[PDB]
Order: sequence, then C-alpha cells, then structure tokens
Amino acid sequence: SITDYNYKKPLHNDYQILDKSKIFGSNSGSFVMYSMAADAYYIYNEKESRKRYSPNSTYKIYLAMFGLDRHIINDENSRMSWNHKHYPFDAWNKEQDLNTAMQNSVNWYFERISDQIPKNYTATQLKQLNYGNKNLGSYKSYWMEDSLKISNLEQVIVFKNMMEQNNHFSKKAKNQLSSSLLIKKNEKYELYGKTGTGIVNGKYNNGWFVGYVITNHDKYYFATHLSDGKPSGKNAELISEKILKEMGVLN
Amino acid sequence: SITDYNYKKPLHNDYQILDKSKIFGSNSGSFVMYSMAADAYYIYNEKESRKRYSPNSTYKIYLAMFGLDRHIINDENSRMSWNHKHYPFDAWNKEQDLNTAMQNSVNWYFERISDQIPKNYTATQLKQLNYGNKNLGSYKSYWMEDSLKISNLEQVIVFKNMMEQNNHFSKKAKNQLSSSLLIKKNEKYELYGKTGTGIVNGKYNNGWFVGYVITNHDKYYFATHLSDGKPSGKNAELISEKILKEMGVLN
Ligand SMILES: *[C@@H](O)[C@@H](NC(=O)/C(=N\OC)c1csc(N)n1)[C@@H]1N=C(C(=O)O)[C@H](C[N+]2(C)CCCC2)CS1
Ligand SMILES: *[C@@H](O)[C@@H](NC(=O)/C(=N\OC)c1csc(N)n1)[C@@H]1N=C(C(=O)O)[C@H](C[N+]2(C)CCCC2)CS1
Repeated sequence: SITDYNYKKPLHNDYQILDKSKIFGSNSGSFVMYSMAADAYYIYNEKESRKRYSPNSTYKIYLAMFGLDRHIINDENSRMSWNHKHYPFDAWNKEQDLNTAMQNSVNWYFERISDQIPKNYTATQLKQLNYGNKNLGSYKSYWMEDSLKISNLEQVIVFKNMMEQNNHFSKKAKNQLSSSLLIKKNEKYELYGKTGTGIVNGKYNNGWFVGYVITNHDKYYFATHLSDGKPSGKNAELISEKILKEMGVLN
Repeated sequence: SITDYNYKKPLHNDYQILDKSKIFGSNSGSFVMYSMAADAYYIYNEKESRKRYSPNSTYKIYLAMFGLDRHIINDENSRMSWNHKHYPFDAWNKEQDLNTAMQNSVNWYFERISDQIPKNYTATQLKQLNYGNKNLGSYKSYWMEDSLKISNLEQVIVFKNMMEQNNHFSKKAKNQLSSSLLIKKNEKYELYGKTGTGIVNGKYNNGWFVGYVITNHDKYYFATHLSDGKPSGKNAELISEKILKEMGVLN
C-alpha cells in the first residue's frame, strides 16, 4: 500500500530526459514516449511519470479488449442499445458501437461490458499485463478515481507490451481496438489515442492522453498525464501533439 | 457489343450538372458524386461519365471483397509471401497484407486472389453488382485494359450499392475493405479511395480515383475518370480532392 502509489521498477532500456515545461505551460504533469525502432524511452518529469493515478477513461482501452476477448462484442457487431436514460453528454444518448463509444468516451458502453466480466479474469489480465497496482477493490467502477491506479510510464509500457507482444489476445481484437482509437491519418502518420478526464468538486484533477503513432519509418507509444493546472483529457491531447510535432514525430 | 461501351440507363434520382472544367485544366474526363443524405447525384461531363473504360486497379476493390467473401484472406491474416520476382515498383517486392497491397496497388497480390476465384462466382457477383459490361473475356487480367469496362457514373452506383445495401457481403468484410481504403482522416472527414492508372506506349491513357468520404453530417461516394491530357490515377486523386474541397465536402 505504501509503495502502491509508485512505479519503482528501474528501466532496462536506454532513455533520455526531456524538458517540455514550456509546452506544459501553467499545467503540471509528465510525458513519456517509447520508440519501437530505438527500443528507447523519452521522459519529461520522471518523478511525476512514476506516480500512479486512476486511469479514468484510458481504461476503456482494456475494457474494450476484454469485451472482444470474451466475445461480448465482435467485428461483425459491437452495437449496444441506449437504455433511454439521459446522460450529461448528448453523444451518449443514442445507439453506440465500439468506434462511437470509444470516440465519445461513452462510459455506459464500457460499464455494460465491465458487468459481464468475471473478477478472476480481470485480475488475471491485470497480473499478466502488469497494469499498475492491479487493485480492483470493490470491483465497481474501480477504474474511475477509485482503487485501480497506474503511472504515466506504465501506461506506455503496458499498452506497447499488450499490443506488440504475442499475448493470448488475437490480432483481429488488436486491429478492431486499433480502429476504434484512430484519430488522425495523413501521408506522414497515423495517430491513435484515448483521453481521460477526472472531475472532483467541479475541478479537473486528472488528465490523460494515451496512444501511439505509426509513421513510415518508426512506431511510437506515448502518454501524457496532467496532475495540476487544467488537467483535462483534451488539454492532455493538445500537449501530447505539440510535443510530438516539436519532436518531429508528426512530419 | 454496340451498347457495351455506354451506360444508357436513365437516372431515377435527382441530379445536378457541375462545371469543374477549370479544375480539370488541360486534362479531360468526368467527375461523379452521390450524397447519401440527398439521395442525389452531382455530375460534371455526363457524356464522358457514361462512357465505359477498363477499371484498372479500381477493380482491386472488388477482388479484395471477393477474397474476403471466400475466406482467401481474413481479418486474422491477409498476408501473402513474395515470390522473389522483381517488380517495377519496390513496394511490390516484399510481403503484403491487404492494407499494404491496396495502399501500394500491388497487382500480384490481387492477381493471386483472382486465380483462386471460380468464374461463375465472379460472373454471379458482377451480375448482382451490375458491374459495367460484366464482360470477363478470357478471364485473365480481364480488369486490365481488356474486356471488363465500367463507366465513371457506374463506379459510384455500383460501389455505393455494394457497401450500403444488405447484400450477402458481411459487415466485417466491408469494414476490413474500408480499412484498406482509408487515405486521410481528421476532425472533419474520413477520406477513402483507390487510384487506377493505365499506360500504353509510355503514355497515360486511363486514370481513376474511386472512393467515398464520411463527414459528421453526411456520407459521399465519388469517382473521377481521366481520359486525355495527363490521365494518371494520382492526377485523378488530386482533381477529386480539389473538387471535393471546393464543394465543401472536405471542411
Ligand atoms: C473518462 O475519463 C470519462 N470521465 C469521467 O467519467 C469523469 N469526469 O468526466 C467529467 C470522471 C470519472 S471519475 C471522476 N472523478 N470524474 C469520460 N471521458 C472524458 C474524456 O476526457 O474522454 C470526458 C471529457 N470530454 C470527452 C468532454 C468533452 C471533451 C473531453 C468526460 S467522460
Ligand atoms: C492499377 O491501375 C495498376 N496499373 C497498372 O498495372 C498499369 N499501368 O501502371 C503503370 C496498367 C494496367 S493495364 C495498362 N495498360 N496499364 C497499378 N496502380 C496504379 C495506381 O494508380 O494505383 C499505378 C500508378 N501510380 C501509382 C504511379 C503513377 C500514377 C499512380 C500503377 S500499378
């Protein structure tokens, strides 16, 4: 418990320390990036990057994966009916498929998936995935400012590993997941990712943007965590991109 | 044969006649576009648009569809080994999957698919799809400046129908095909398409760009054919986009 807020495991890869404090501006947090080609990490604010926070809606990545893996949703049909309950966001108040669910961060879609998953499966997956503190707690919205916590550095390690390694997870699962995460594509690059936002007492307190970039030459996994300032998922995306552009990943 | 060079069937939809001769410049051809929402067509140079030409590499769209439909390739694996024969283009001289095959217009990939398809299946599909003159001839590269011919107007009608109508083609087939055709994506739109280029006596003679656009509000099917000037698939793409941008489809 006293070491379950911190990822202490030393890196067995080359790594560089960046200074993107100018881009982060009045916001506080960290940025991590992995380069498939260099098998190397690029970290800004490694202290913050090793502190564990709740994953918020970035966990939807893994919930989506579990749902595909247990045939809750599939490639032929991932649709779910709206229950006719009003939600704060209009995009939630309609039928969803994985793509629309993921793109609009429709909580109830993944909640409905979460309810059909046994706890021992979830716990087995987190173990094998090395997902943060691996702490399910009461097993009720555990990924939402609750027991489960992961570090910015681990977000990149766990995601890259799950996607790139020969897991029990199928290639078509990974591709379907990957489809649901595609944000931008042009001649130069494909950008994939997922935002996370936390709100406490009407104040943003926890902002994620986790994803990856495919170029012609390389492939990159990355994540931005915001802890103070204006720590929203959107602000995490904006910062991620201007860092990726200024580092010449998006050109 | 005397009516097999022309699509004469009258339109049972609204349609408008455009003037994009300025964009076409010193190139000659036509542009067709369909709007799901308006159930209406937008044609420039309807004469040219009704004349049938060989589909070149736009036929790869349908070959890809057939290969998925006959489990020649799958969502799990669509890879094919290179035979270690040199090809004029370097991107051809390696392993391919559907995406790389389609993106680089790797002829041999789809030829290898074509060879495993019965003729009566092909002929059945063209019948049900209303693909052009439906003429297979000797059934050997019939889609390459040979017997099979389709009009710019039909490219849009046949593609839209195959994709949008509940035929025997599965949703996952269509999505996998759709994935292989994605070119550009941003906040505003997803652009999908396939180029075609013909070369005779070292001169471009036949240029295609067939595809569709998904926006927030609408969905559009489109095609550009170039018959004279500099009629290359790439030039057909450039013209398609300038027309789509200037019509405010890519905004
Ligand atoms: C995942 O982060 C989701 N977030 C929430 O449900 C929470 N607050 O959102 C207001 C939350 C969970 S526990 C807690 N204390 N707060 C959804 N995802 C995001 C996201 O960043 O993708 C949302 C924010 N967006 C989508 C709203 C408009 C732009 C960003 C909120 S819902
Ligand atoms: C499909 O159009 C393919 N084209 C060809 O094989 C032919 N010529 O290519 C030079 C061809 C077939 S019959 C005939 N008389 N000529 C491939 N697709 C394209 C394409 O546009 O996707 C290629 C052309 N590009 C990529 C290079 C220059 C313009 C675009 C050629 S191979």
